[PDB]
Amino acid sequence: MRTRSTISTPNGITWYYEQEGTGPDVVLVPDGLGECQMFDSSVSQIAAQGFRVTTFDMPGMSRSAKAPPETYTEVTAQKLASYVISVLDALDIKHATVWGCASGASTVVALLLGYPDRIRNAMCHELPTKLLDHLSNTAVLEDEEISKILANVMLNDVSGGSEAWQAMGDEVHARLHKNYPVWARGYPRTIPPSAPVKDLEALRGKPLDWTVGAATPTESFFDNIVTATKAGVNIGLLPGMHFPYVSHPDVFAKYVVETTQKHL
Amino acid sequence: MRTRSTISTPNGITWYYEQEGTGPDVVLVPDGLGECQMFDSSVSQIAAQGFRVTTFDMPGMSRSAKAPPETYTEVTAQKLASYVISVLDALDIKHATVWGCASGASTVVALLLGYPDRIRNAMCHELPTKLLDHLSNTAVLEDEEISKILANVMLNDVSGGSEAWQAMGDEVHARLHKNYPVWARGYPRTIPPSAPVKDLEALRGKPLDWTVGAATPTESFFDNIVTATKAGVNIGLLPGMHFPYVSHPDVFAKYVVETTQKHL
Ligand SMILES: C[C@H]1CCCC(=O)CCC/C=C/c2cc(O)cc(O)c2C(=O)O1
Ligand SMILES: C[C@H]1CCCC(=O)CCC/C=C/c2cc(O)cc(O)c2C(=O)O1
Repeated sequence: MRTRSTISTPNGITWYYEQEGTGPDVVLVPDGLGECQMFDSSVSQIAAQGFRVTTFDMPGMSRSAKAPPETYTEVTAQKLASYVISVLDALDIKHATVWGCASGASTVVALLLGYPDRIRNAMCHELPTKLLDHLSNTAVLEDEEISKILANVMLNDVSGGSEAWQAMGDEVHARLHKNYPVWARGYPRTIPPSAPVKDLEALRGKPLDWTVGAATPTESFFDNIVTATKAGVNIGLLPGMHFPYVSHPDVFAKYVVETTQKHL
Repeated sequence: MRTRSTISTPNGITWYYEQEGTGPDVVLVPDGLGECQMFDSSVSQIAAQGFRVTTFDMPGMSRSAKAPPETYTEVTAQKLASYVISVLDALDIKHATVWGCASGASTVVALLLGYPDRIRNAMCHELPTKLLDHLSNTAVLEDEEISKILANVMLNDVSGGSEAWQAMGDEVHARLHKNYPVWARGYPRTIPPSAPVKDLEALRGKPLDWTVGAATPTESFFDNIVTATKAGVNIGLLPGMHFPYVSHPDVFAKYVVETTQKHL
């Protein structure tokens, strides 16, 4: 049975969150769009293997929208790592395996380096380390223009799975619709510079499993592959692109379960 | 003024070849389809920076079809390298800069390791090191189905630019049509295990520049990025996919020129 509820943290945030299962903690951190319904299938499938899975909407996004402005403007990996630790504190999760894509990826690595005592192991997928102009320039349009542009980028360019992306349903797309402008304004200018991978030695011998999408163009995350190799970090591929928990839920869960078991 | 001629080597091959310019030798080795017209405008552009540029159809392909069966069956990088060195010998090219994509990449790296006195510097692009079943399963089909399958794969999947591909013209496309069957039977099963890149340390500190197509799916040549990094070899991107010299002649020619000038 899944817990769906909210919990507030001292930093001003009311987090919407979900929990299923018993066992060691696995925490699924959203990409920038902040929407945890994307993990819904996987939450069950990972739990069914003997884990306790927790996920949540990110500050300012979807049902965690009650939050002060600093938590969704000028966002950095260190801010987000701070927020996440706070919700693990409130939920009394002492030790956690963490997964994260994009700004979640930067976040999980930042958790790993910053809170080594809390983080049993981290999976990072497609960590953004470069300023992208076709993303930053979206922030100075109308909100409704940005929602139209980015709903299309997600759907046709980076879903990795158009049908699956669409099958998430109207409620999810209505929430994402409101997140697109918030994301555009708070994330793509400040997340890349914050990437905690500029120090290779801090990376080395850490329980970190990095992945990039099989179908993503080689240029988008080429730098991830070079970085993980220079630091001896395990680096591999998942099917799809930016959202393997959406396009390939079954392979995603198996991957989380199997990487988790390896570090238990 | 391009020389367009034929020269025979004592291993039984009559090569169709092209030469333009005056200056240090730059040799452009085709991909597995073996067709040198794909280089046409880059030949001119590179030579106009002070280089003699030579290129050639590969044995058993296009206008170099007059060759004994061993040169186009069970093909390996060591075999191709040995053929290329035989045509360089015939053209009295003693010290060459070499470009190669795909099996041509395997070949240029095999050239660099095997003939360091002969090779000023080597540029390899998208070097195949993995068995791919869909390529391999085409050998068993009838010539015409192989041509249909592979013509489509090149057009829609890996060209990096379908207009540029189509614009090669009917003559080129009719020589490729004959080459697909020859290529399917001779190359995909035996080229990858011959990849000369399993000895990382022999690549270390060599004059080698490796590239991958910016738009190629990350999975296709992820392994190239790993190997070059482990080995210290310069790795970067060219725009497009498997045929940068068709889809982006200008960036391609400038890249060959710059990289060559680095090694003079
Ligand atoms: C929202 C999602 C949309 C993905 C939209 C997209 O264009 C994929 C390109 C890869 C970059 C994603 C990204 C980059 C950043 O600097 C910060 C981020 O939070 C993201 C990110 O989360 O991407
Ligand atoms: C002909 C060209 C078609 C390119 C067709 C294509 O599917 C691109 C996939 C990358 C592999 C190319 C390749 C693989 C091998 O094992 C041997 C080869 O000679 C090639 C190669 O040359 O690819």
